[PDB]
Amino acid sequence: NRFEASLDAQDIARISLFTLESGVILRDVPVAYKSWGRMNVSRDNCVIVCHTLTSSAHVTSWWPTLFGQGRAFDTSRYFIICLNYLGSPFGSAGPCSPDPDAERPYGAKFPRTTIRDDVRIHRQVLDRLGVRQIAAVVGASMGGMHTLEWAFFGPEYVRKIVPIATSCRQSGWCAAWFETQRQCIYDDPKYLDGEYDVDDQPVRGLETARKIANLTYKSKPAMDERFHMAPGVQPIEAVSSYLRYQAQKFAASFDANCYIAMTLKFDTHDISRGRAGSIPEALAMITQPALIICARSDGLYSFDEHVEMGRSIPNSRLCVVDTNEGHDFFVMEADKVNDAVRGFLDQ
Amino acid sequence: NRFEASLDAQDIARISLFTLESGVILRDVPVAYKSWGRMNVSRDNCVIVCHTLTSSAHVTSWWPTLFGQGRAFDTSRYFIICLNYLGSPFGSAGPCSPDPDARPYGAKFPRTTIRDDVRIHRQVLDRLGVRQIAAVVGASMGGMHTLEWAFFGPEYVRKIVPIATSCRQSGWCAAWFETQRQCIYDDPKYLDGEYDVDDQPVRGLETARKIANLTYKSKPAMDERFHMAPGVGQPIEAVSSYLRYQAQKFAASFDANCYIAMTLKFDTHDISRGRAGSIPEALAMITQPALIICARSDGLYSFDEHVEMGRSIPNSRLCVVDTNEGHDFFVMEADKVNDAVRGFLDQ
Ligand SMILES: CC(C)(COP(=O)(O)OP(=O)(O)OC[C@H]1O[C@@H](n2cnc3c(N)ncnc32)[C@H](O)[C@@H]1OP(=O)(O)O)[C@@H](O)C(=O)NCCC(=O)NCCS
Ligand SMILES: CC(C)(COP(=O)(O)OP(=O)(O)OC[C@H]1O[C@@H](n2cnc3c(N)ncnc32)[C@H](O)[C@@H]1OP(=O)(O)O)[C@@H](O)C(=O)NCCC(=O)NCCS
Repeated sequence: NRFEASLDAQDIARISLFTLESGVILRDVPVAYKSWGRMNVSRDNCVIVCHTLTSSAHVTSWWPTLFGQGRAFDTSRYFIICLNYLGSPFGSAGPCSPDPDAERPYGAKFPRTTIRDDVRIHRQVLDRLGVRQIAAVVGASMGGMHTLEWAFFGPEYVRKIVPIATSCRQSGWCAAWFETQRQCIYDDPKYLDGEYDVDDQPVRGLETARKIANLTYKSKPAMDERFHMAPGVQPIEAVSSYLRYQAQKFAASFDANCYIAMTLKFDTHDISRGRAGSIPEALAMITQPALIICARSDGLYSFDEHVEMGRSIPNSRLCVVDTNEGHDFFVMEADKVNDAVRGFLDQ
Repeated sequence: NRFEASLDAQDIARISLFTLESGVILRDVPVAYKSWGRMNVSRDNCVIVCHTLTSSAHVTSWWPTLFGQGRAFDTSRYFIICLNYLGSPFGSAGPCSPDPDARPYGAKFPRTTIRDDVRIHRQVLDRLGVRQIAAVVGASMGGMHTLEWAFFGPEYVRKIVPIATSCRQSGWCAAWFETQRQCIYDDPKYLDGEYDVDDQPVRGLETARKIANLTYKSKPAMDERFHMAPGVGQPIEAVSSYLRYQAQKFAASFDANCYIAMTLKFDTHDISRGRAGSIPEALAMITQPALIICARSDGLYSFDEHVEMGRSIPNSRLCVVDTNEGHDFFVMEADKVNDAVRGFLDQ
């Protein structure tokens, strides 16, 4: 696994048997994680960070300014931990990890997993480490979906949540964007039904999926600032090169089967399913204090759906970041996100 | 030319020599057009309709309800005309048309601008005896032509109705359309534009259209079309089929080289170039009454940029259509577009 090899040092917990909510049983299941700081003696100063679609558990690599003394992820006050999702190439069980029933990696045969599956197996790891109580869960985008699912363990185990730039269930809009991206992979002749050699990826498929995803992550004003025409009496011609560079970078560093496995998780996200008759009714069962962070310019997760979260979670506050960055704001405006999270954790 | 062969009957004007603003000279140039109604004695009841990227000059095929007695394009009051852009497969000179110096132009059709189209179109109108234009109306790409028509001045062009469009290329649209072109460039059937016309880069065209289609919608419109079941096509699973159907339909009925040639026109659009030091200054030179029609939910051409048009064009009125449809609204809300256009022409 060249993806996992590329990472800084991390830990692996092995779960000998895990039942997915489908009923499919995974065996000898690795769960990768990275932690910072130290548990207090009550073992109740744990902060869980949930990562994004294509990142590893090493949150420091894209959120470096949220770590350290006086920052949100203050390793002098908290045990901070991030666990790699199932389906990911970065250490946890997925397409790139060894298949116990032949060992050969799972490849295209890695079972479907849900947001709820990840939350369940991640909690088993926290129980192994001796975590007694979680001070906060914080996650953006896909990680905000896990965050909302963590909340349902209840306020005695999970004290606070910070869902950022996210949704309560799959929407037709995001389903269509992500399926379009998968079809790019499916249509690449190198894909070979998922049977490709790991070093001969469907690179055109991955590249095109990235170009699309990148634009859905930005906004019109953000792209207009980056590329514009000269006054009538950074240039538009540069767009081509920018797109090719962004795409190639992603295609060299991610696995196609994993990209399929992980985006498919989006389609089964729904905090209400089996629990409540509607989204507002499921939200009402979230009893912890919540800080909901969003931007009006996010083109995938709307301002309105964050307002709906705020209306139905009884003890919630909505933080609207003033920015034109689009969905990518939680990384671009990391200082503002840091201050918001730190101020909420301090309360 | 199988694309041109598929159309209802239309007229062709032949321009023996045309100088593109690049300085490249086109020879023996067909310009296709379709008209409805009859000129009055003064030859001053001309209404120009400017078409969209992948349509022909036959406006009735996608705007059928704007035509007829008491409608916007009232063929009892006006001579309505639409001319096919250069670069299109539908009759005007383009990649599919005969190369007078050879075989069709193919990949070697010279670059053309919005301004080139307007120029050669006015030459045709002069041949037809049009003395004055009562209004020009166009949406999206056609709105760009519409703004360029206005520069002939208020004596030749009496009114303009730009819809869902821009004053110049933006980094946002340039990135979306360049991404779509790369899909075609990266299809192995593309062969640098030297493909056989009946062996198109179909995968590239399909993927280009899936992407375009979604940029033409909005989150609310897709979320109405496709959604999950309540907690305890229209299901999310039907998205796949929907995307494949849309894409294939387009790939069967358009030419890859022409897609390239036409989208590239977007990049050189700028009503201020050679004319003014800024967009607001160029807009201030538009002295005709203007009706600007837009939807807030348009993901490609922003509400704000239409508000800018309304602020700088001295005699303008902004019409905001109440709709959740996205860029596609001008076709989906045709009745509201009709009524706005007719009301303005009645003034
Ligand atoms: C990290 C990230 C936030 C950077 O955002 P950004 O600063 O706005 O980046 P830009 O869009 O402006 O592009 C800059 C990159 O392209 C490059 N670039 C710019 N113009 C270029 C050109 N003309 N030719 C080639 N490269 C160019 C720059 O070198 C830069 O690359 P680098 O960061 O590797 O050095 C974003 O690129 C990313 O990696 N992912 C965002 C999505 C995400 O993190 N979430 C995952 C799922 S939500
Ligand atoms: C004509 C148009 C406006 C229709 O918009 P719409 O009503 O929103 O269409 P939808 O997105 O809801 O989809 C409807 C079509 O998809 C099909 N469809 C829907 N669900 C499907 C599924 N699950 N499987 C297969 N097909 C499906 C429907 O049968 C219908 O087909 P038909 O139009 O051939 O009868 C649009 O598709 C279009 O081509 N215009 C875009 C604007 C444009 O091209 N202008 C140029 C630049 S703006």
